Amino acid sequence: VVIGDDGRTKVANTRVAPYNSIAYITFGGSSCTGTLIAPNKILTNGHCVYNTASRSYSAKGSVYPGMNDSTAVNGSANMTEFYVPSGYINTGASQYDFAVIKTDTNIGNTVGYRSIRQVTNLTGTTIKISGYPGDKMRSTGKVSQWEMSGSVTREDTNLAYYTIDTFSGNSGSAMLDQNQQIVGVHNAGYSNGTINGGPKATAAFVEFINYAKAQ
Repeated sequence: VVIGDDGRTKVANTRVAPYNSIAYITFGGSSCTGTLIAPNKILTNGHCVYNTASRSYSAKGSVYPGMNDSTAVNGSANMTEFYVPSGYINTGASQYDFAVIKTDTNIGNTVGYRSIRQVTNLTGTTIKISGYPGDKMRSTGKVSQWEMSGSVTREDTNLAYYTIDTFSGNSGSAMLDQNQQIVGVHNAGYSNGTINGGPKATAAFVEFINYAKAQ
């Protein structure tokens, strides 16, 4: 959600790290954000790939790393396989709202990919959220990457929260620390639309990612 004044700014150059590894990702009826985490693997939210209400996987679409001004500046790849934690399929809970997508080509060798840092707690850490919000697409008529930084202001055992602005389309945007390491993934608005949040990169998160990376 957008909280008070909108602090997001357009990414100036998506040909450099970490922006080149952050992708606009499309499905049959929706889009999200994803981040390359291996040569042929994208991290996003579970809810982008699987709908708990309809018990249906999304249709496979395409991945555009560092798209800006509706231009595939770093090329594109197709989605071929989804990996979703059993926890998400069985509960739909935020603490499991992450997923990995395999691509048909090794596009991450060209643009790069981000490392994941296992954390316990994040409160007080400065993070950056960069991705592909739908409200900016409507207002500019172009698909571009938008970023904002801020502090993690509160947390529980599984989730971290922040007032960094997000909108539909940002689902799956990585929480990036100052070393460009992934420490969690944005998933939703919380507390009746007054704060944003998502799952931290806890032990359970990392275990699943390591499994998905080997497939």
